[PDB]
This record gives sequence, structure tokens and C-alpha cells, in this order.
Amino acid sequence: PPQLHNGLDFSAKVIQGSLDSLPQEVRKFVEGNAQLCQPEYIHICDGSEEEYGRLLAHMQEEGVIRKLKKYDNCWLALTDPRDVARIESKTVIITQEQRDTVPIPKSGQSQLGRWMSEEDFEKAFNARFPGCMKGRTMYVIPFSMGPLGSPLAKIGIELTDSPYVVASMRIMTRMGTSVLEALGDGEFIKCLHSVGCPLPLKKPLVNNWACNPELTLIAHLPDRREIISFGSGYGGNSLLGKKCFALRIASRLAKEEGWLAEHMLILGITNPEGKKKYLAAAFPSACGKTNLAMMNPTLPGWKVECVGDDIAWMKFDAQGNLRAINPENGFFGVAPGTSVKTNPNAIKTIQKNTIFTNVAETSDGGVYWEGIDEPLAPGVTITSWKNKEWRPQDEEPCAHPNSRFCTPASQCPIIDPAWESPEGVPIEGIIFGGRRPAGVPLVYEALSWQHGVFVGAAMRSEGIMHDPFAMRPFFGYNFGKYLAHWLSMAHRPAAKLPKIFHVNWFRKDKNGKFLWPGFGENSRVLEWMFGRIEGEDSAKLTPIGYVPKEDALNLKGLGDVNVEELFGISKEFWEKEVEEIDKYLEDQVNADLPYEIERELRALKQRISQM
Ligand SMILES: Nc1nc2c(ncn2[C@@H]2O[C@H](COP(=O)(O)OP(=O)(O)O)[C@@H](O)[C@H]2O)c(=O)[nH]1
Ligand SMILES: [Mn+2]
Ligand SMILES: [Mn+2]
Ligand SMILES: [Mn+2]
Ligand SMILES: [Mn+2]
Ligand code: NA
Repeated sequence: PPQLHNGLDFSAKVIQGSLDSLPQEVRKFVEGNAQLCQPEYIHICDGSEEEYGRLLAHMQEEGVIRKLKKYDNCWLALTDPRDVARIESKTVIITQEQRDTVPIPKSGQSQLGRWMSEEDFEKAFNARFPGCMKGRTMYVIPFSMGPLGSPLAKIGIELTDSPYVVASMRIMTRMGTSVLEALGDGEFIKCLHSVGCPLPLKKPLVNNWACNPELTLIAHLPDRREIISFGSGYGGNSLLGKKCFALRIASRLAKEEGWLAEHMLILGITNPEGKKKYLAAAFPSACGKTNLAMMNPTLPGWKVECVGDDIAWMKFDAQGNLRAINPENGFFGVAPGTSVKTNPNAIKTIQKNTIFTNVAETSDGGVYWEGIDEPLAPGVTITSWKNKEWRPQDEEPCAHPNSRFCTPASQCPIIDPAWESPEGVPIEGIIFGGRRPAGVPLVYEALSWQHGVFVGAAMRSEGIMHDPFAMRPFFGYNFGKYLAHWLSMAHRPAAKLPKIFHVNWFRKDKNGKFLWPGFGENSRVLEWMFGRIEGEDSAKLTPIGYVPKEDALNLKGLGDVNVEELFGISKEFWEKEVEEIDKYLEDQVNADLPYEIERELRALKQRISQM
């Protein structure tokens, strides 16, 4: 390349790999950003164990992470308290027209996304990235979302100045030299990340955790295939594959190309006859997602295995099977509530080779958090996530409520044998679910594809917040159009449309007590779904959909289960529910609401009116 000085070629700053061996477009991406961001060094990641182990020990030496002496190769990062979670208010999508990104709400701001103009984005970008990596290494992370070379996989390149992001991306994606080799001269998502703390530091570094809260901005430009993220070192903000690529960018590509990218676990369930089916399930926060993908089933002869626990990419094959892959390579799970008693499979997964963030440390070098349900031997003390002595009597929690384990998926004891099959697994049922203290039975089945898409659209995360499809924070484009996209699946000839169900593990009795044991007992609900997919006459028709019959659930060993109240459907509850859904869809979706969803709303209102 022609120059009159030497301010274009950055080969002199490469400390691992070679710019010369990068595909052309990857090199442009790296060098273009090296010019802008002004890193001291460029490290092209190879993904090797040597690379990983050395960068962990470097982070260790610098106080960025601590080694957890109780376990095999586990680490602990404690963050600046300002930078502890994915931050929705700083998360935006850039498109030429606002309406393409979010519907225009009748009043107030959209609850369904956050648009930024191209103009406002360029100003924000120019106020942040020039010189932002001064004095730091720029790491180049070539990564595959999905099994390497799968027809359903997509490749990205993440540039970052954070070793924490490199280590975590090694776990959460497939990364390294082999990905560059598979990429060749193909397309890839451009992902640019900086903690936004150029050296020399302008402000106090807190807890050895670089971040810039005031300038935090996580941007998506689907038309340019770019993700650009500044100022947070944390999770969904900095590990660009998980939410930014896997859901926001991918859902727009899926709309463009005819497939689905969804916030769903994927599981394999085997009945006592050895017959196996895969299901996908979308749950919004606090609704029981964790407990399901790694269920230890109580019913004898049943098996449950985990393909993934957070994101699903699903595309109809030539025979019309809805094929799904987990595009992730590891679990990025919320730590508190992970009970040694209640979730043995998650506990087994995280015993080695795990990076923990903002959990408590025990004096024997172990981990601790609210809801772990493991008493500590007398004498053993606890240091909180804020690096303070902590006692069970104290006011504040020992782990931050959003603290995390970041763990290799291949370590889950019930990881599914097909969790990396390149063609994906055939999905026969899709489950929606939420935390609903009242009115909503344990399980029901949608009357049709269109009814099912309406059921997804009506989901709540808890009591009162709407979280349609569990995708509220993650829509890559206009939600109305996303409903139209789901509905359009019914018109693909030969499509084998999954049965859709809605579950509620969290119905409470008169006194705020759960009416359903849940956890491994949910295997009894799964058996019902399995039989329904096989065409069994085990359902009774109600205004809201099909429910299990009189005596259809296996309740052996649960003693006295209040079936009538668990499956109770109140005309007064459902009348209010339908009015609530109508108002929500009118306000948030309005002119973008598909006809068929309006039709399902009218149908439900009419069925309830005849009660
Ligand atoms: N009663 C009951 N509670 C549950 C069940 N599954 C999860 N929970 C609790 O509800 C809260 C959310 O659970 P979790 O599985 O972490 O939901 P997620 O946030 O969607 O992953 C936690 O306190 C769980 O212990 C269940 O089947 N029954
Ligand atoms: Mn999860
Ligand atoms: Mn999630
Ligand atoms: Mn999780
Ligand atoms: Mn239609
Ligand atoms: Na720290």
C-alpha cells in the first residue's frame, strides 16, 4: 500500500500473529480501527490454551482478577460498582427511519427498543473512539457464533482493549485461528469495543476495573453489519456475541433471510421408551429459565439434556423441520439463586475453568452467593463482591444480584450429544413462560400457529411488565414486523410448525405460597407436552387453549395437588387480562400490529365473553 511517510501500516505494533495473514477485509477493519483508536499494540488472538493461561496470569499479576484456590482453574473479577450490568438506556439501534427499528407508541417512549439517528450516532462516535485505546493492547478476536463451519453459523471479529473480554469470549464463543481459516474472504460482523479509558488515565481507576460510565454507549448498525460499544467492560455490553450479535443483529438478518433468532433455551427430552424430542423455550427474567435447560427430572425413565440455555437460531430445513442451534459456546449465568440443592447440573458445570464476576469469596478460596443453599463449615468466612468482610446478618447481599459465572458449555453434565451438530436439532415444540402469581394455569397449549404467536406477544416477565417473546430488550427491528415475520412462517409450504405452549411455574395460592413444586417436577409438564406433540387425546379445550384433562398429568408422589385451582380459569380474571393486552398492543404496537394478532385478540375476547 502507497504511503508518503509511514502512518498507514501498523505491522510494527503487532505482538502476536500477522496482519499479512489476515483476510483482506479483516485487515482493513483492524488497521482502520488501529488508526482511529491508537492502541500501543495489536494482538491477534489464536484461541490457544497457552494464550489464555498467560493472559489470565497477567490479569492476576495486575490485580484485575484473583485465582480461586479451592477449584481447578477458576477466577474472580470484582468490578467498579458503576459497571455491573448490561445497560438498556445506553443501548441503541441506528437505522435511516426510526419506525424500522421500533413502532411509534401512541404516547411516551417505546418500551420495545431505543432508536438513534445516524447523525446523532456519528457525533457520539466522534466524541468517544478517537485515541481511546492509547497505551493499551488492541486484541483481535475472530469468533464463530455456532459450531465452526455450520451452515447456520455466523462469524464476527471483535476488537477490544479488555483482556477480560478476550478470556470471556474464549469461553462464550468459538474463537481463534481456526475461525479466521474458516472465514476466508467471507462476510463477518464488525464488532468494536473499548473500555474508553485511554492511558494516561484521566480519572481514578476503581477496583482495577476500567470503564467509562458517563460515556457508555452500545450501538448496533444492522445495515452496516457493525456493533460498536464504548465504556462498559461488562457482560452484555462488552461480550459482543451474546446479545448484540446473537439477538439484535441476528434478528434483523433472520428477518432479511427467512429464519429466527430468539431468546430461547433448547433442550432434548427422552421418554421411557427412548423416544427423543427437542423443545425451545423463551422465558423472561425471574420466570424459571435457568431451572429448565438443566433440569434434573423427577419422573423415572425421563431424561433431559441441554443444547443451550439462552439463545436459539432456528431455520426450516429442506424437509420443513425447524432446525435450531445454540450459537454460544458457554454459559453466562446469573450466580445468585444457583442452588447446590436445587440446580445440581449448573453447580457441576462451574466447578472448573470458570470465570466468576462479582460473587463472594470464601476464606478457603471458594465462591459464595445468596441462594447457594450450601452451609459453610464453622470457621469459614466470607468476603463480599465489594471486597468487605461479610456476615449472613448483614444488610447488603454478599454477591451483586447480577453477578455471573462464565463457563464452558461442554462441561455441563447433561449437555446434549447434538449440542454442536452443524445441521441443528429438530424443534417440535416452543414454550413461552412467565412469573404469574394469579389467573394463569400451570400449562396451556395454543389453538393454532397464529394463536401461539399471539400468546408469545402477550407474555409478561412478572406480575405487570410486558416482555413479548422474552425479547423486549433485544428486538433488532420493529416488533410489529417481527410479529409479521413469525406469522409468515405459517405460509412456508411443508413447514412443520412446532406446537406452542405457555407455562406458569409461579402461580401462588391465597397466601403467597406456590401452588406447584416446580423444578424437577416440571418433568411432569414436559411429559404432557411430549404426548400432545405425539397427538395424544390428553387435552381439554378451554377459552384460553387446551389444558391437561382430568387425570392426564402424572401426579404420583406429589401427594395432594390442588388441580382445580392450579388449572382454574376465571372469567373475571380473563376479561381484565384481554383488556390489558388490547391496551398494551394499541399503545406500543398500534399501526404496526398484524391483522392476525388483532384477530386473535378479538377471538379470545369473544371466547371469554361466552363464559
Ligand atoms: N415455585 C417455583 N419457583 C421457581 C421454579 N423455577 C424457578 N423458580 C424460582 O423463581 C426465580 C427465578 O428462577 P430462574 O430459574 O432463575 O429464572 P430465570 O431468571 O428466568 O432464569 C428463582 O428464585 C427460582 O428459584 C419453579 O418451577 N417453581
Ligand atoms: Mn439463562
Ligand atoms: Mn438472556
Ligand atoms: Mn442463565
Ligand atoms: Mn396468515
Ligand atoms: Na477488580
